[PDB]
Amino acid sequence: QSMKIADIETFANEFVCFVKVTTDSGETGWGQVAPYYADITAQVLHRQVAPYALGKPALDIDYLVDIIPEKEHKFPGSYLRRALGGLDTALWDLRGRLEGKPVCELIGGTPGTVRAYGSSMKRDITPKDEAARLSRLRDRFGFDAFKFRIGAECGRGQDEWPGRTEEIVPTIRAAMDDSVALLVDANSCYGPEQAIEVGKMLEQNGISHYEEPCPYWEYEQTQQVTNALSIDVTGGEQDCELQNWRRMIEMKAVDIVQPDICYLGGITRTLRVAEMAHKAGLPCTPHAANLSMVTLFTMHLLRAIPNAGKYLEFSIEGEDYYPWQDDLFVASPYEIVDGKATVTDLPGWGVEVSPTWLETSAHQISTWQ
Amino acid sequence: MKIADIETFANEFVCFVKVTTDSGETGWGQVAPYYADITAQVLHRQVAPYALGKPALDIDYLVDIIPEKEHKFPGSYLRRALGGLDTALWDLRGRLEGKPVCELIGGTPGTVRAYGSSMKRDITPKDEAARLSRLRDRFGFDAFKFRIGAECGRGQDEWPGRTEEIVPTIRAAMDDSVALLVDANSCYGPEQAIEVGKMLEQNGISHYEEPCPYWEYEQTQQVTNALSIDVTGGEQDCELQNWRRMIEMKAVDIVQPDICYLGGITRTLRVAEMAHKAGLPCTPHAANLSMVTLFTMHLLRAIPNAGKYLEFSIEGEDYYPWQDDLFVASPYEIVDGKATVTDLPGWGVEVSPTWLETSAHQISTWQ
Ligand SMILES: [Mg+2]
Ligand SMILES: [Mg+2]
Repeated sequence: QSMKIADIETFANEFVCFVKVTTDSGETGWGQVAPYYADITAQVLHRQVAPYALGKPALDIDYLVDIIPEKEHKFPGSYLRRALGGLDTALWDLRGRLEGKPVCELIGGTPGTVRAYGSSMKRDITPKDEAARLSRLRDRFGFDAFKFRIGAECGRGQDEWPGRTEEIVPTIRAAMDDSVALLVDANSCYGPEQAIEVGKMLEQNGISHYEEPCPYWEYEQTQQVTNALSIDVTGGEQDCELQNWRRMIEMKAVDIVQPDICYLGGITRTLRVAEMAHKAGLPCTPHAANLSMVTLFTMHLLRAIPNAGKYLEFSIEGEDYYPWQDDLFVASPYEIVDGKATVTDLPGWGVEVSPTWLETSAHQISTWQ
Repeated sequence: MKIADIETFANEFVCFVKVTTDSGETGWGQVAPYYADITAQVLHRQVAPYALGKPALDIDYLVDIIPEKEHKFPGSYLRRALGGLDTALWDLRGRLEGKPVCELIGGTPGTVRAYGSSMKRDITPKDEAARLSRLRDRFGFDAFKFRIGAECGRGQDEWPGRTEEIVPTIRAAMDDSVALLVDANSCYGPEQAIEVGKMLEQNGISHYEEPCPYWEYEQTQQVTNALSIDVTGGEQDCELQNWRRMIEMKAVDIVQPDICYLGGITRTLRVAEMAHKAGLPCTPHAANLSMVTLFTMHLLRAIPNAGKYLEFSIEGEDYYPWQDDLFVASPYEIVDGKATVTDLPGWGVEVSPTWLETSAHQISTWQ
């Protein structure tokens, strides 16, 4: 008898939901679904994911991740994939713990360090404040790459306020030495013509990464931008469907692919996207926008994949922006030294969810009958 | 007129939506069936905050902007919740103007030819032949759809030989004036799909629905290109950019959006219009007798490229126990094989108070 999945448990609040899997012999692993409306994701997982997993071989993640999107074929898109990513990440943890190895080792890497870029999420902050803040971060933690925001999120061509973009790009560049890589993200702001003009201005100021210039669901628009520019154009964080990834990569719509491990549905599906990209010659620089487990999943992936991109996205926002990210874990795995994060040799994900966070969570369980 | 309150009334299968304006006018619609109590929570948390306080008559603004406000949730549930709001706002306008929804969208009250649509793979070919003959005798249907293959079957039939037998068995049981349609529900790869479709063509079948994984447009396109029988699809497609591509590709002969899975009337009319420009008929998917069949009836009374018939589920209580007693007066009477859109304002139905009383209710109110 191979180990079977006996119980699937969730521990949630509106923001974050952890997933705990237990086998019929008592071994466990912990994962997490995508943050945001996590309490709803939890319900989807019990209702639409768990019925297909209970009683199944616990080590056969490929079966589950392959079959459940077809069992629930009337539900294409985000919520199902978010729920599946919780089960997948918990199962990889379970395996790591069984084998006594970190997830990066199971998927072909080794523990060690990863270059991080400090990622700013605010469009609210003035250019001068953002330059100040990033400079202080560079001094304190040693970051040698940063990402800041331009345009307005799905802004249909409009900036956050008049002139913010023209100001911020050279203000940050001025504050930072040429040894510091600068990245920007437009959050689907521009049509292609405008996106190209903005991109030529980025190229005048030593910016090296241009993320989501156009509505992300319009591949042709993005492809027009990639083709017209020299700056690397990057995208993919909201793309949760493998057939969509195959199409984006066939079209070479971007220079760099940026799946989000939780939005895409877990490590297994992310590894398939990274391989598709590797076959086409494209680096994979995953999206990780907060300090829930999404960052640590990404750290393990970047230690492993042959076409890992240049750095880990590492959110530098504090408690005003992500108050729900504080005290998720017994010990933070996110200490940065000399601009680098570290994957340790601890088994599985190598973290423990805070008992203080768990006491107050909404718990739900599905058990194999 | 502004949207003051958005209410849902749900169980696990069906959730109705009631919108009230700040001057007290109301309209009723429905989200897509299934996990409907999860869809209700999505509606309150991710749709209603963008609608409260907004002009009640401007449905275009809402259905256009909400998918962008919630761009982190591409896919089904957001769209299911949006269709609840859209259909209730169309009923509200219909009631305000004293007109059925079909008149608001350029059509007229009247009849629609229906096809009796079987959902079962369980049933033997002879039993399906018997049940359908009986339905033709009783109700006058002159078209039927039945199932072949297995749902998302990866090339396997429901049991060996079911498909080879059912196709000629139903064709032999039905007068030549009865049209026969099939649905493979994503069973086949293209090569197998072509071989099956060559058999359908030789056996008087005239409509071949979803031969391949719906998500693989190039596979379906290969089948459409190899066959003479009309290939059809679209019921799970809820993204307009995906519809654009499907149509531009001519991946199918006939598009079959589902008004509720796609996100309501305004969005389905955009799809229908994209199809009309590419010269494709639109024969929407409607698989149960919740309000989705009545929405489709009004759309087919109005759209210039309406396909041949309305999909009309012929399943009973054993398959859809949850659809009984939804409405005070059923809009679903069939005479001589046809459904009827009446001149009653809006959708022309009222949700049963007996169903409402046991529903789970939730409200979002403009502050
Ligand atoms: Mg981004
Ligand atoms: Mg169908």
